[PDB]
Amino acid sequence: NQPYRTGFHFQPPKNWMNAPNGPMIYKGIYHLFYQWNPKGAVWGNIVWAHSTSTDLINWDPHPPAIFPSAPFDINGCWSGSATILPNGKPVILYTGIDPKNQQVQNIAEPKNLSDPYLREWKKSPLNPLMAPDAVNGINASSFRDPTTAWLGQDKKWRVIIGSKIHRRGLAITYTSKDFLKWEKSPEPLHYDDGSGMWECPDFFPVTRFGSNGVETSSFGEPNEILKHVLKISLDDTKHDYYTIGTYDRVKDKFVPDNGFGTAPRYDYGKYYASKTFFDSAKNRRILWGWTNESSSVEDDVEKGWSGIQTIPRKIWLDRSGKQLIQWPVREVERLRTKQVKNLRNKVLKSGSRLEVYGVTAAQADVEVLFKVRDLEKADVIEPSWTDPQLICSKMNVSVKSGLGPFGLMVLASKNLEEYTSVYFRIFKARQNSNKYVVLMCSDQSRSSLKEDNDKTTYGAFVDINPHQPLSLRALIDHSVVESFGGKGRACITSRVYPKLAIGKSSHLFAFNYGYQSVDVLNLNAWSMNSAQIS
Ligand SMILES: *[C@@H]1O[C@H](CO)[C@@H](O[C@@H]2O[C@H](CO)[C@@H](O[C@@H]3O[C@H](CO[C@H]4O[C@H](CO)[C@@H](O)[C@H](O)[C@@H]4O[C@H]4O[C@H](CO)[C@@H](O)[C@H](O)[C@@H]4O)[C@@H](O)[C@H](O[C@H]4O[C@H](CO)[C@@H](O)[C@H](O)[C@@H]4O)[C@@H]3O)[C@H](O)[C@H]2NC(C)=O)[C@H](O)[C@H]1NC(C)=O
Ligand SMILES: *[C@@H]1O[C@H](CO)[C@@H](O[C@@H]2O[C@H](CO)[C@@H](O)[C@H](O)[C@H]2NC(C)=O)[C@H](O)[C@H]1NC(C)=O
Ligand SMILES: OC[C@H]1O[C@@](CO)(O[C@H]2O[C@H](CO)[C@@H](O)[C@H](O)[C@H]2O)[C@@H](O)[C@@H]1O
Ligand SMILES: *[C@@H]1O[C@H](CO)[C@@H](O)[C@H](O)[C@H]1NC(C)=O
Ligand SMILES: [Zn+2]
Ligand SMILES: [Zn+2]
Ligand SMILES: [Zn+2]
Ligand SMILES: [Zn+2]
Repeated sequence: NQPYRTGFHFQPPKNWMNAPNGPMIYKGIYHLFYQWNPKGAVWGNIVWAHSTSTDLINWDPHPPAIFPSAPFDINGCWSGSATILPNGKPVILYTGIDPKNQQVQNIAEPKNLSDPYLREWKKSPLNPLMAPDAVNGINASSFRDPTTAWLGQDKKWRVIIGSKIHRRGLAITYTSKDFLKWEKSPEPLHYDDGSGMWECPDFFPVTRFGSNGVETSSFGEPNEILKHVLKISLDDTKHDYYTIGTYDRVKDKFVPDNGFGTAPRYDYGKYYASKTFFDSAKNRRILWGWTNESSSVEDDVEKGWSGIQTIPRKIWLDRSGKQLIQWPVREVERLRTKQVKNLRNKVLKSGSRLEVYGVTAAQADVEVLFKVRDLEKADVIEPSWTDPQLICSKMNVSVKSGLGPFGLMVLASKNLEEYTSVYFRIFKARQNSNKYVVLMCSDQSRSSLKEDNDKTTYGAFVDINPHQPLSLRALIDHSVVESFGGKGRACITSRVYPKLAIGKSSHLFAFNYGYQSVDVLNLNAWSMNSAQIS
């Protein structure tokens, strides 16, 4: 039996999964490739497994598309991206491991451009198109994950590749006139000292005002204003960070509008190796993200699988322009049951809980609107409290604040032996203005009776005004919780493995352990139907 397998998240029928690869749309069909281990449930024998969808929620399997077959990828087929050439033709740039264990860059073309499921791919004999050597002096063990490519004003292709010199992470830029002969730019698009290896770089334009995505190559009209995003996966910290900034076409350099570190993450919990693509069908940019297991490696081997992708999110620039907003693709809403469980104008007094009934609690979508009564009852933040994760760590739900904790017990046992808390605290900011600080925590210290699991607590700040009602959403899916505070302004994914709170035996609460009572304006819980995934 498989109590931890998800009913509506992407995962292979079995075995190991990590980074999402080459996502794209071709002929109105969504593709996902992914790092897969056909043999075991740990990392190894890494191939590009392949699935397709018409809605990003339901996925049909297909045989691996890119696996070791030539000198340029004999030892493995690591991450990479698909670019759509201006004639509609899709191509994949990916890292291969050559016979000398060097990380080289390889191209793949589809074999039959009339196959709408793009089943089979052909690799040029001219690969590697891009390799470390003695001239360029690139570290051969640190030259991976090409991005989607963007065509410049000079009709010349750009692509970046994640790397590092010493402790210096950088994005090595390559330019091409024809997409077959790539020459290394003398200059990195960007670099940061003391960061370490830059994995899974991503680089895409985003609109200054609007929710709609931007074609990756689009130019910044004097009448339509664009900003650029650079996303990196830091091998050392194991997190994804982005920075908003201007792309100087002349220099070919990314300049983050400081400050901009102190850098934002897409997701403040378990989330890594993320990658975007342009959904040309609906003009949105979609973000894919890998959430690995928090269980022991011992358990992965026993259950026979490891790793899932989050629900893919629509991503756009917030009005302030200081951060990105994410929100689960609207298609996942189709999985909702018809009978919505609703609760209005309820009062959660100090130390109270309110069970949501009549919803499959291990497989649900839930949205709360909290409202605080009197902001002047908020504790002033301690001057030293600047790391949101450490704040949530020290003050568990048992520690009372003026305002908070209030939020949700999810994947909870009847008598709360096991529960995962996704909650808020409100503070008054340490400055002359009447600014407030909203804290969002994902607490999984008491999420499972088995101690073996990674019970690390996650935290994020939310840029919303608590004069307004506080918004919280949670997608609950057996062993994964995806929490969104402030309508997508703060995202936290976590992985919990309850011993008691399983399937029919799991419950859903809204709670409040603050000193002050808070109002639940509105709460909606939908049971979530299963998806058709390989
Ligand atoms: C794939 O999944 C892997 C497992 O899920 C994952 O690796 C795991 O990563 C997490 C972090 O995301 C590791 O977290 C554990 O947390 C403890 C340290 O926490 C301290 O700092 C935290 C903030 O970073 C706070 O939340 C805590 O309060 C705590 O704070 C104390 O210390 C700080 C600074 O030192 C100080 O400021 C405070 O005052 C506090 O005193 C540790 O206890 C854990 O150590 C454990 O793991 C190692 C394994 O090598 C072993 O020594 C033991 O098992 C030990 O229990 C740990 O750091 C977690 O450990 C990781 N697990 C493993 C097996 O590596 C991996 O990141 C995922 N991959 C991707 C790509 O997402
Ligand atoms: C090139 O990058 C590689 C990959 O990170 C470096 O190898 C690691 O760092 C040192 C080697 O001096 C060792 O402590 C580790 O064993 C290596 N990492 C692992 C576990 O694979 C290498 O140092 C870099 N080379 C140079 C000269 O920059
Ligand atoms: O599967 C390889 C693929 O994964 C990434 C990002 O998830 O790197 C992971 O795997 C590497 C190969 O062992 C590790 O060195 C690295 O620490 C880990 O994050 C990509 O960089 C790579 O293309
Ligand atoms: C590719 O095009 C279509 C795929 O649907 C198929 O009818 C045809 O046989 C394929 N072409 C060949 C010969 O590979
Ligand atoms: Zn289908
Ligand atoms: Zn920087
Ligand atoms: Zn960390
Ligand atoms: Zn006020």
